[PDB]
Parts: sequence; structure tokens; C-alpha cells
Amino acid sequence: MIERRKIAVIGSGQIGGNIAYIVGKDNLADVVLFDIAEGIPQGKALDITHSMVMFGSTSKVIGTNDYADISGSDVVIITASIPGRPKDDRSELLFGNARILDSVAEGVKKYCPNAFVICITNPLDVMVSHFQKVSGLPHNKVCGMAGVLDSSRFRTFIAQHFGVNASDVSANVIGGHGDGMVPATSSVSVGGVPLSSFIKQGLITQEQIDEIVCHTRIAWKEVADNLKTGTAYFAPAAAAVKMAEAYLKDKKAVVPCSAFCSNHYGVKGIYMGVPTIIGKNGVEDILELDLTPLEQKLLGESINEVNTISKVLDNAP
Amino acid sequence: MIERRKIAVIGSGQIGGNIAYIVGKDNLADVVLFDIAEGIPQGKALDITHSMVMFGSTSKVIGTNDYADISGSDVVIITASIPGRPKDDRSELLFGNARILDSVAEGVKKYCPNAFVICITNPLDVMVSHFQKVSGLPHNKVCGMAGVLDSSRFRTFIAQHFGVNASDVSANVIGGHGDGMVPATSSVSVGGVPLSSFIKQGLITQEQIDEIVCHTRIAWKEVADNLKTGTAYFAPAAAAVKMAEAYLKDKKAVVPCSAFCSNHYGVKGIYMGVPTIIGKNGVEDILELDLTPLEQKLLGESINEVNTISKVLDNAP
Ligand SMILES: NC(=O)c1ccc[n+]([C@@H]2O[C@H](COP(=O)([O-])OP(=O)(O)OC[C@H]3O[C@@H](n4cnc5c(N)ncnc54)[C@H](O)[C@@H]3O)[C@@H](O)[C@H]2O)c1
Ligand SMILES: NC(=O)c1ccc[n+]([C@@H]2O[C@H](COP(=O)([O-])OP(=O)(O)OC[C@H]3O[C@@H](n4cnc5c(N)ncnc54)[C@H](O)[C@@H]3O)[C@@H](O)[C@H]2O)c1
Repeated sequence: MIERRKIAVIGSGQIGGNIAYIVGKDNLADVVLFDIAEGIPQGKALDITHSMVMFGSTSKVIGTNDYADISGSDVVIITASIPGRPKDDRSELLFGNARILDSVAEGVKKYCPNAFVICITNPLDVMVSHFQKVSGLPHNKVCGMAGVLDSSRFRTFIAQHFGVNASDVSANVIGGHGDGMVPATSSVSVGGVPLSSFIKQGLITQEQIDEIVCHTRIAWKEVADNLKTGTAYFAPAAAAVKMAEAYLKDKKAVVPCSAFCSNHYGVKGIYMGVPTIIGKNGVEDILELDLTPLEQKLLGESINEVNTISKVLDNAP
Repeated sequence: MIERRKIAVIGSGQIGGNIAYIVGKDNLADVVLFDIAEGIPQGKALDITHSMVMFGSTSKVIGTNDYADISGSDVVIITASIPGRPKDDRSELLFGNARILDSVAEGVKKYCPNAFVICITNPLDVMVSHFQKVSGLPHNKVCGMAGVLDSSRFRTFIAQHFGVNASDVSANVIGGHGDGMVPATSSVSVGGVPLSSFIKQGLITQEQIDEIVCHTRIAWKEVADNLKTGTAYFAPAAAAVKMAEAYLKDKKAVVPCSAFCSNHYGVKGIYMGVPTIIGKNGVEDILELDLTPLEQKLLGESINEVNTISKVLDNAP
């Protein structure tokens, strides 16, 4: 008995609304846009419902403040967060967003415990870890969106240098979504050609690569300082939809994201950004990148950042 | 010589950003987001650029505040407007927006006078007329977006009543984008079946049709009262992309928009909501709907309100 796919978006602010809009435009699923703020999800859903006939989609998009409406959701995307952009570090939202997730975790557990959950709420790696702990869902059914956005940014910057289509740049960012993220230049390729080759050829300099690595690392502040009123939300929404697609269409897509890693990268059971294979059973596998010693070390420092914020959360007021 | 298609969005608020996002996602053209507000267009353009590789698009999107950047634009879409949502009417903002439009007209006149210009700035029909006058562009290359958004709502509401895909509802809303808009119920068909027939089959009462007509004219308020921030912006951005598409792909598509009508509907040269044929030469034709005496009267009232407010603006100091 064919049933329409259903995605619940918890939090209907900037990112949440664009997720709804893109999912409906692609006719990927019906969408349930959930928020505790009166009127916001309802009006965004009505406005998006009107664009449906324009896109040729028959997806249904409704607004709600009732967890009961997310029952049967195949995928839950969590964007809910306290207000205001982080001033210097995504960690500043730690205390407030962990409380919100406790609440979202109760709604999920009761209305759609078999859903694939994708967290977006910052500080990402720690929020995903917190969510999985308080909700009790299987590790492979809970992951965080970050890698796809960090890697799209790294691929884009590399592509803008060489003047080529970014889809032809292969490049991963691993580790937690924060200042210590590791854009792995060691395995970047452009049409099959490694960066070491472009250096010999004289078409890119190590300094140029270094600037790309840095740009990647603090790209969030560049966008946030220009928007003034908030942080990025167009690409983070497209990234969440790519992850939801991988699950709903059982793609076996290789997706860098925050996933529970306990056997690769020399860690034994932590959520962090790694290349995963996503399909109908959620995170189905993690791939082992070939890191240089210097990279294995920068990863090591990333992991410590994650552990530190995490201990801080464990000792919250 | 193949050149990339180029679309300038004048005004990067709620609607402009969404238009950039969609156009980019569909790889329909490169996008220039123009705003005089500091940082907004650069920030949205940068965030959207990061999402191009996720959508598999090579569209380039940049933000600027220099009209010289819109030169060579094949289409210009105008969303520039002074702050604050309409209270009861999209009219109140008349002078400020006409002032704003004067700048854009000089901008377009200098940098890309061969562009197809689509206005969205309210009060729509007057704004469009004003833009064409002061810019001097061919009448058939200047029009306003309203009908697509109104007809989409009208189709959506008819489709919800019958429980069928809105894409299979054929329906037009003509006249001014105001309370004086005319949802032409006599032009309604659902898979070939007319409302009279559904009437006789007892599948819809006249009361229900009336309520649908009313829902259409006041639908914008319903969205605005829920957003508590401004007016609808997801569906109006999509409607403008559909208009840009008919132009760029030379579709010869039926697009209900605000065009220079001068030998149909009993008017001799005014800008109003009518069913046009858009292709690579802009508005290439206007179709003549089979209106009932009542609708002819209703359109009548609508037509006066345009000229009325149009004179209020022809004077001023
Ligand atoms: N993972 C990443 O790559 C990434 C990238 C960009 C932004 N973000 C983060 O995603 C989050 C959302 O960003 P945004 O711009 O959409 O924020 P926003 O402020 O625009 O939206 C957050 C929404 O959460 C709603 N909300 C609040 N408390 C809630 C609750 N208890 N239950 C349900 N909804 C609730 C709000 O009412 C609001 O509409 C932030 O934490 C931001 O830092 C993450
Ligand atoms: N035609 C319709 O169907 C329809 C439907 C919905 C909304 N609208 C109207 O569309 C317009 C835009 O709506 P919105 O929600 O995007 O508004 P918005 O306030 O979010 O954006 C308007 C943008 O105009 C910019 N701006 C101001 N002065 C400018 C100038 N001189 N040059 C360039 N940019 C300038 C602002 O800085 C802002 O970014 C309004 O007039 C709104 O009422 C029309």
C-alpha cells in the first residue's frame, strides 16, 4: 500500500522554511513544518502550498504546533534553536539548544520513533550526541548535517580557483563542525588530478590552498557578518534535503556527516564528521579516508574540541 | 556564440533571495542580486553559491550594489520596496516605491535596456505602468507579476475542493492585483469539466464557488497575518521564476500578468491583469476570455481603480 513519504521539519525559521520549500518543489515528500511560535509555520506552509502548483508538485505542506502531527514521519529534520546568531563560536548556543532537544526528543520518541533523524541545530556534533542519548534512538538512525555544507564550501572555493564546475571537485571536510574542522587537502582531486600535481604544474600554490582551508573553516562568519540578522540558511537547507533524499531513495550515497563512529579514525564511539554511506537503513557505513600525519593530528585536535564542549554540557547548571 | 543567461534581481529582501535561490537551483541563469542595503545581497549570494554544488548547478550568483553589474542582463526582476507590510491595501506605499523605481529605471536604461523586465514591487499595476513610462522600454518588454500568483491560489483552492492535483485545474484571475482582482469562474475547468457541469452534478454548490473566489482575493492577508514579519514571498518568488522561464525558453506560454493591454477587454492602452503569451519577444499576445456580463462589470471597476491611483501619482508635487 503506497503511502506518501513524509518529512517533519522541527523548527520553521530560516532553514526550516527553505527545507519545506525545496522538498515540496522537488516533490520528495509531504512536509510537516513544526514550530512553537504561533502563526510562523502555518503561514510559511500556506505560502509554500501556493507555490506547489507552480512547480508541478502535489506535495502537501502544512504548519503545526502539535507533535501529534509528525507521527508516521519517515524523516525528522531538527532545526529548532534559541534565537540570535552566535557571536564568535557556535558553542554559545549550547545550553539553550540542549534543552530544546530534550523536548524534541520526547516528541519524536512518542510519535515517530522509527524515523531517520537529521540534526542541524548548533553546536552540531554535541547536539546530535545529546539527541541520540536522550531519545534512545539507534545510533545509525540519528546523524547531524554539517559535512555536506563544510565540504560544499571547500569544493566551491577549490572550484572557484581553478575556474571549473564544483561538481567535478572531490573534497571532504571531516571532524566536528566548528573552528577545528579538517578540510582534508590530501585527498582533494579535480577531475581526477590531485592537488600535488596542480602545484608542480604551477596552477595553484600551497599558500593558495592554505587560504582555501582557512576560508572553509570560518566561512560561517563571512556569510553571518554580511546577513547581519542571522547565520547561513540557504545551503544548510539544501544540504539537509540531500541527506533526506539519500535515505528516502536508498541511494547508498557517500555523505560526509556527523555520525556515530566507533572503529575508524582511531576513536571508539563518538559522533563527528566522517564520510558515511546513507541509505534506507540510515547511516549504513563509514569510509576511512587516507590522512596524512599532520591531518591525523588536526583531526585529533578536533576530536578534543568535541569532547570538551561535550563535558561542558555534561556539567550544565 | 553561446552566452550564459543572466537575470538581475533588484531588491534582495524576502522575495529576491528566494528568486536567486530557485533560479540557481534550476540552473536557469546566472544571477545578480542588487540591493542598496549594506551586506544583505552579498551575504545571500554567498550562502546561495555554496548550495549550487549541492543542486548540481554551475549557475553563478553574486551580490552587488552597483547597477553596472546588471549590464547584459536578459531579465530584470524588481522586488525593491520600502519597508513594512501592507495594512489593508498595497496602495499606501505608492510614492516611496515610485521613487525607488525611478532609480531602477535609470539603472536599467543605462546598463541593460534590452532586458525583459518583470515587476513585483507593489502597488503592482501602477508600479509597472510607472516603470515603463520613466524607463522608456518597449511596452511588450515590461510587465508585472500578479496573475500567476493569483491564478495559482485560485487553482489551488479549486483543486482542494475537488481533491485533485492543482496542476490539472485550468483557471485565470485577471484585472488588478488588488481586491478588485477578478477570478474568472467562467474560465475554470478541472480536466476539461466546467464549474456549471460540476454544479449540475452536485459536486460543488454556488456558495462554495463564491467562497473560493473570496479566499482568492484575500489570500494574501491570510499569509501575512500568520508570518507576522511581512507578506508572502515563497509563492511570489516562484511565480516570477515561471515568467522569467517563459521568456528565456521562448515558451509561448499563457501567463496571466499585468501587461500593456490596448485592443482587448475594451481598453485602449493600459497596464492590467490579462492572459498573455510570453516568448523570446516578451509579451507577444493577449488572449480574450469569454467573460460573463458580471465579470465584465467586475473587471470594469478594477480598471478604474488603476487609472484612479495612476492619476494620484501623475500629480504629486
Ligand atoms: N549544522 C549546520 O551546518 C548549521 C548551518 C547553519 C545554521 N545552523 C543552526 O541551525 C539552527 C537553526 O538556524 P535558523 O537560521 O533556521 O534559526 P531561526 O532562528 O531562524 O530558527 C529557529 C526556529 O526554531 C524555533 N523554535 C524554538 N524553540 C523551539 C522549540 N522548543 N521547538 C520547536 N521549534 C522551536 C523558533 O521559533 C524558530 O522559528 C541554529 O542552531 C543554527 O546555528 C546549523
Ligand atoms: N505583486 C505581488 O503579487 C506581490 C506579492 C507579494 C509581495 N509583493 C511586494 O513585493 C515587494 C517586495 O517584497 P519583499 O517581501 O521582498 O520586501 P523586503 O522588504 O523583504 O525587500 C525589499 C528590498 O528592497 C530593498 N530596497 C530598497 N530601496 C531600494 C532601492 N532603492 N534599490 C534597490 N533595493 C532597494 C530593501 O533593502 C529590501 O532588501 C513589496 O512591494 C511587496 O509588497 C508583491
